Amino acid sequence: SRDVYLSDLDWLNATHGDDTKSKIVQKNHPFTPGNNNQSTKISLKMEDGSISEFEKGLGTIAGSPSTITYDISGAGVTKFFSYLGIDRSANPINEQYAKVDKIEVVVDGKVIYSTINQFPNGLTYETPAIKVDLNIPENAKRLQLKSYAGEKTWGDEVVYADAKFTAKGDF
Ligand SMILES: CC(=O)N[C@H]1[C@@H](O[C@H]2[C@@H](O)[C@@H](CO)O[C@@H](O)[C@@H]2O[C@@H]2O[C@@H](C)[C@@H](O)[C@@H](O)[C@@H]2O)O[C@H](CO)[C@H](O)[C@@H]1O
Ligand SMILES: [Ca+2]
Repeated sequence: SRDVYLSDLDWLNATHGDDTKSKIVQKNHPFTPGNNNQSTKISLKMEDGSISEFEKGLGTIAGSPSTITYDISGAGVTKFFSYLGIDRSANPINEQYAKVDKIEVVVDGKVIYSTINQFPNGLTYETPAIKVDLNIPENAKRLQLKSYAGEKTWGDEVVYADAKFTAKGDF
């Protein structure tokens, strides 16, 4: 097997909760600064509270939900890894900002991982990153990363940091 960053693959579709649809989901930047063509790296508050920067990942704005879909048919994907969280670049100006109800990993229509199980009240700017290290079912065809904004999308700068598949085959 080998590891491949999701950001080094093309998605089938990528939808976000930002009002400006000309902005696009980002590879290897958080959503807002990346659409601004800044060099700002993805960064998250880690389990111990420290901030880590990442070279690789995906940057989106949560939506109802916002969905990134990959066609992983015949690829032999056996594992998915990512940190999940709200990028540090987000601005927690008040309690309505940077509040994400849940993030799911869905494979062929089945939720195989959800933050709701450990974080029933969702993610906030100061929730520590969540380490997702996940077996992927044999013969799977579609994988979707879904981030749910809840009441508003403000500040919902969701990053899939270090997001990568492990795969026995080719995409
Ligand atoms: C300053 C800040 O953190 N902005 C993020 C936030 O943006 C939206 C809110 O601030 C909202 C409050 O009513 O106003 C919206 O105008 C604003 O949208 C942002 O700014 C406008 C001018 C456009 O450029 C929009 O594309 C842009 O999103 O929440 C969004 C997600 O909805 C982003 O995280 C912003 O970084
Ligand atoms: Ca929200």
